[PDB]
Amino acid sequence: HMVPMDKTLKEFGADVQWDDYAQLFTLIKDGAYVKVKPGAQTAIVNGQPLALQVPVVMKDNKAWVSDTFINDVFQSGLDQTFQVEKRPHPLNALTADEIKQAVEIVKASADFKPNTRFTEISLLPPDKEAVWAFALENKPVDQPRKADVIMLDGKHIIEAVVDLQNNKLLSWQPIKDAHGMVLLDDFASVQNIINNSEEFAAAVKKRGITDAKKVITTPLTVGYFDGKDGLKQDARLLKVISYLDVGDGNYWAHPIENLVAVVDLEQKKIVKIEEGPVVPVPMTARPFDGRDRVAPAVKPMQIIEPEGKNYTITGDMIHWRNWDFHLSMNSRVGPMISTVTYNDNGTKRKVMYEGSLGGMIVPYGDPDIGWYFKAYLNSGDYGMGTLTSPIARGKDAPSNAVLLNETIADYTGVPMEIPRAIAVFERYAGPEYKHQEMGQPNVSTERRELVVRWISTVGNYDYIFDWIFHENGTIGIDAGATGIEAVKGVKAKTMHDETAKDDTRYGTLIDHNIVGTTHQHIYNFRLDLDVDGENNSLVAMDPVVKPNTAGGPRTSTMQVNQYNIGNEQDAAQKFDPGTIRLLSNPNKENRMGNPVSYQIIPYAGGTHPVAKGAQFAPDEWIYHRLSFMDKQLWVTRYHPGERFPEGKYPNRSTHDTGLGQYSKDNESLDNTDAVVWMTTGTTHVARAEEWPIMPTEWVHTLLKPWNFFDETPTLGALKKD
Amino acid sequence: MVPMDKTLKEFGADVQWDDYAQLFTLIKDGAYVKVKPGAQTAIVNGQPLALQVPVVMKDNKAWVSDTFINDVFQSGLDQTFQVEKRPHPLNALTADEIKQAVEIVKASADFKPNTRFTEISLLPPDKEAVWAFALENKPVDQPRKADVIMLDGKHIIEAVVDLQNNKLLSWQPIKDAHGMVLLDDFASVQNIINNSEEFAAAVKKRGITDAKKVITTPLTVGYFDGKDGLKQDARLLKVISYLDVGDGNYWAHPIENLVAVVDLEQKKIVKIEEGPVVPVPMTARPFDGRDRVAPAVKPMQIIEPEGKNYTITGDMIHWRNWDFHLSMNSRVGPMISTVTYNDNGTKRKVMYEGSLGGMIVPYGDPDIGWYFKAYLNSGDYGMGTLTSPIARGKDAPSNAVLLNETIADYTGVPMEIPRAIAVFERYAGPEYKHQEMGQPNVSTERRELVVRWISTVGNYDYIFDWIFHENGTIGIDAGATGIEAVKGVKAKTMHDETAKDDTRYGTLIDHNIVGTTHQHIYNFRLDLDVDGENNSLVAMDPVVKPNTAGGPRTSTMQVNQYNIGNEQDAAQKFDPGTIRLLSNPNKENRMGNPVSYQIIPYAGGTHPVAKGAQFAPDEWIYHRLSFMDKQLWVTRYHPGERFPEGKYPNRSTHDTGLGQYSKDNESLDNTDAVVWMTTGTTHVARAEEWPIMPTEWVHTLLKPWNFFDETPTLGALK
Ligand SMILES: [Ca+2]
Ligand SMILES: [Ca+2]
Ligand SMILES: [Ca+2]
Ligand SMILES: [Ca+2]
Ligand SMILES: [Cu+2]
Ligand SMILES: [Cu+2]
Repeated sequence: HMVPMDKTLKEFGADVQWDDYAQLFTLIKDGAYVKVKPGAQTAIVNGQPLALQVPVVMKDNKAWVSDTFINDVFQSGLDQTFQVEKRPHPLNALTADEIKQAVEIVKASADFKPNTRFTEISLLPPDKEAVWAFALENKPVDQPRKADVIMLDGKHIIEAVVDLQNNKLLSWQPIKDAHGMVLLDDFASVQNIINNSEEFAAAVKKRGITDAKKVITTPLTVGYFDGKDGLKQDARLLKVISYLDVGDGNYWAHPIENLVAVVDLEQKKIVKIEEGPVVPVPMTARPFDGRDRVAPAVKPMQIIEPEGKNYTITGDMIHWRNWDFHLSMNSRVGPMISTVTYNDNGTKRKVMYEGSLGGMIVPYGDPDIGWYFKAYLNSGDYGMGTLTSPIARGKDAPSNAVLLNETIADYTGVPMEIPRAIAVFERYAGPEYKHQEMGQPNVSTERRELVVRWISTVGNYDYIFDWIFHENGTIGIDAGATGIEAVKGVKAKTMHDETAKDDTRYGTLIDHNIVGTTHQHIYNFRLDLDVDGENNSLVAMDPVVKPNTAGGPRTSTMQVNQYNIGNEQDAAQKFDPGTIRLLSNPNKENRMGNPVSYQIIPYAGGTHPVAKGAQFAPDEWIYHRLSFMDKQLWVTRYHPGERFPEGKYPNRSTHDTGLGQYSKDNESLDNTDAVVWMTTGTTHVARAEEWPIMPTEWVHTLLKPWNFFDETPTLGALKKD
Repeated sequence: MVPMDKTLKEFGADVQWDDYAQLFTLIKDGAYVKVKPGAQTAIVNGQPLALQVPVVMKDNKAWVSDTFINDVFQSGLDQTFQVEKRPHPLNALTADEIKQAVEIVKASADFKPNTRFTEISLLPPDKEAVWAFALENKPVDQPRKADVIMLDGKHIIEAVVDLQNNKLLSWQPIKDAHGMVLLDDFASVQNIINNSEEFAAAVKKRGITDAKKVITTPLTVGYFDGKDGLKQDARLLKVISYLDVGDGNYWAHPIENLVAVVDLEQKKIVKIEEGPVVPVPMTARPFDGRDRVAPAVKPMQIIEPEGKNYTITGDMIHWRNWDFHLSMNSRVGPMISTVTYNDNGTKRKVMYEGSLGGMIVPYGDPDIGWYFKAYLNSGDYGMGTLTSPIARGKDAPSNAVLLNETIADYTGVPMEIPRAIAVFERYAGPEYKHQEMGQPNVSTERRELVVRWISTVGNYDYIFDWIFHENGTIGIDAGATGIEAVKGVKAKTMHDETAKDDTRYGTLIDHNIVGTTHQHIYNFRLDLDVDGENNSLVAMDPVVKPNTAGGPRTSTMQVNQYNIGNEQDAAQKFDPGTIRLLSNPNKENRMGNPVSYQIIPYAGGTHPVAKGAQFAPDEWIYHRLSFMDKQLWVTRYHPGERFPEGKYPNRSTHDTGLGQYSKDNESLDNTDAVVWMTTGTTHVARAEEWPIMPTEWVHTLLKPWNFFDETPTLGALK
């Protein structure tokens, strides 16, 4: 029997184009580009013919296909984009069965407790050396597949390690004073606790809210203030900021200002309610989904690759041109790019062992009750990988992208598949190079970049990260920010109102009674680069103007001050875009005797004002707890247990357990396994163009080969010799 | 009948045959055509077209009527280009006007026999009249006038012609001004070197056996208050030489420490400077792929089957809410004019005129063949004249529309530049997005319209992109590629004796070759008229201040806002951590905030950033080109102040550019301002950039700031 072609293909997620003049259907789904004419006994998949027992049937203007059409066509094998991995890569993320296995093991322990939750269940990484031997020498990793299982027992954190290969518990270690991150059920609990609160309902009523059932809460970490906030350091708490649901799908546009509840999660109750001046809730409808807008007409534009892609995805390994890397997912930080090599005329040279987002923070600068403690450590306290936002095909990624699914463990230990978790796409990026010598034939080649894109949404903000692989060896890392602004309710409608001046001291008036409170977006990337080997050194090249001592008319010259940076303490610094910072390999040189290196550029530009550091006085606790915010460049000695700029357990942390801690012993960085950390941020002063919803704003970072190669990397294969 | 492939390719269209669907897909600029063999009709940009003669297959070759191209491509179904019945007042001089202007000056008794023309361009009506035409269709009632700058030998003369009335209005010799380098000067230099026995003897000394393989390159000499020993009244050019070894890349074979000074009027070398002898680097280093084989790549296309979202009428481009005029100039290239943003049915002013103002590539080596090296690309060589035709699909994406532009050559004869500018729309990630937990996703794609121009001067090729975002932002990016200017040195590796001295002013990027450090400094002249003529420059500096509102916080994030009242204060360094707005103090958005545009001179770059001029304050290039040391400049609008480096920068003795335009320190309060953005890079070379450099980019941005009342891309309310 048969099924309706359009409805089915759409369900399946494929793009369907019908050409009435050619009597042809063009279907696109990831690596598959298909053409099929009604009644034809064959279809075309990526330029190759595929026989069809049951042809597409056109009946009274509707197309119908066999119930096996989707599988016969899309899983035929003519689309070679994906290939089966034969020997499992040691860095492959835990499978669904491994996740379940790890959970059964801890649950089999005499200490496991019933309400125990899982903040993170991830692969315990094999030793770096073996992983490289597997990637470069294909040597098997004879070390048991293990898993780190971080558990939250009520409010207590416990770390356990399970031996997946032998199915047994290796360690069970409680971690004192550590608080666990915010888990999904905490959101529902806060909403429910607020809904059952008699006092809160009364506080809300005096603030002009009739139906307390329309109040939407949002859970926020309280941070640490040495008690000045009057909060017990031992309790598992969350502060709650509320908004009113007016039915326009954007409760964020209706803040109930100056009302903050403090909820104790173990106690399941509001332990404190801070109330400030009453501010009338902004009620005007401000939808961002277009319900009240006209859909403008736009002509179609598609980027197509009719014969398939230039890259191949074997299991989780991606091969594209000279690049080879492994791509996996972690529930905390998202995507992890591993064992990155660049094939230099037959030899795979190491570039990066492991790269991923280290952590990020969005701190506010308003001192009022509903804002003084507001600082979001999105990955650390919320879990960005778990909050991945499925890619909206053709909108969040170009129409020629391939969308990957990724699996991780939810907070109850059950496997979870995030659909369209990461997008992979090749794109035209202008001329790779060009030279039009006068009177001679032109010379130009196009530039191609391979992009790996991932989006994660935490509350009101959506963040986009692109890991950009340039064909010429350069690696770009861009961070985009969009979503809905966290706003403050104010009495002024315009800057001509009496309280205007005071209402906008900490932010711009972006709408009537609405202020986009100033804040920063600070991202940090953990890049374990291994420049053509493990042992590297940090080198500084500062371009300078020096007096001319060679004679002739010039008074000055352009020279460079080159010097090594021998320790972690001196490597932690601000980044001057006018200078050059290299991670060199003092053991290997290019054809000219120069050390093979990678130039590190933590600041390659951005569309919002740039954050010069943390916009906090040096005596602020957030400033003290999180030193990674104030420096753009950090370099530490490799250690398998140092992966977060903000530290492993940042919720209500009392001291820097991150980059401040990783560099405190000021170790030597001379000819050793170094790990680069790049911090780049923006200082967001709002404007009306960003409300009700903000247009994506981007920040760029870059890693460029510096004398890593001996000539223009994309000139091509040498014809003679 | 006539062969399709042959005819179509000669026409410049792309031909795709699909055997499975028996369909030909033909593409050229905005025309996207589909035609099946034997079919009585074809499709042009999604619309049906009756064919007089069906396409016919003859021995597996398709044939079409001799009128096919005309009936199909010029059918009228391709609406990309529309007829302009009332010519915009900024339209560039046409070929007929150029020839007419030239005949008017030649009819004068003051015209001399071998006079050349450095520039023949339109002399535009007053700004007011042009805006009135763009916004109210009011006719500019002033005859078309042309500025005709002549070079008589070495003497510059400025004339003005009235094109309507066909008469000469003025003829004014310009005292002390030196003319820009003209194309015939290139041949004279090479020829003068060829006929120089002294020179050939110097070349022989340096190991060159065949003086006929010597390639000269002409360079302006700058000004050193006589320290260079050159006469200020003489039209001179210095010459740097290379050896042609047959690899198509003479740049890779410098003849170091040999410089000749040529007097163009005397037509002879007037001075030869000789430094240490350095063997010419000889190894073949082609950049054209003659010695290479590219890896096979699966095909990729960017299709727009229904045609483009933009329309081109004359030179007026309309796309989404934008409207602007695109014209060409021989000195600075493209001019973006009368830019308005259609805000819910009402066209609001954004920019009267924007274009590259000028640029410079100053070097940092003091030696004989480098100390005076400073390329004023547009000003001394003419970037519009040297435009490099776009290589379809490579220099610009495959869905681009390539425009042809016309200018006058140095002899006054119209010169049409094929594929002079590329226009193309491109996907640029999500316009905005919000995925509220457990709710339907909301995302829209971002589209950017790019206007791309490429200019090549000697060894460097420069790419300029004028980017219009749907949300009102305007981006201006400049890319740099080409062949690096290298110095011949004795060291082959950093392990050789002279290596350290050889690399004191640049990196050793190849054996015996050092890419001498230098900077790339661009300056954009943007006569922004934010929602009107009268604007003011406002500074917003984000700062950390002590908390005085109570609570646990010790500090707060606040803004220090203040106006910049004069030209002198407006000439400043740009801190990317601060905000700079060109605001209209007479109009406000719904929230009572002054409608403005945020000026960002530095939005990013792939090469190290130039924080200013890498020259001591007493260097002559420094004193002559003040624009190199400040990233932001704002001056009072004046019709004859268009170049950051001065109108006549060749051997200029002082700043006639931005230093002169702002010298008077005028008021910038509620008045017609002109913004100048200087953005540069400091280039310290690497091996990855030789023999040909991968394109490096810099970005600048102009963002609407409380210009609108909400997200500009949500759409009109139902
Ligand atoms: Ca350390
Ligand atoms: Ca490393
Ligand atoms: Ca203006
Ligand atoms: Ca002035
Ligand atoms: Cu923000
Ligand atoms: Cu350069």
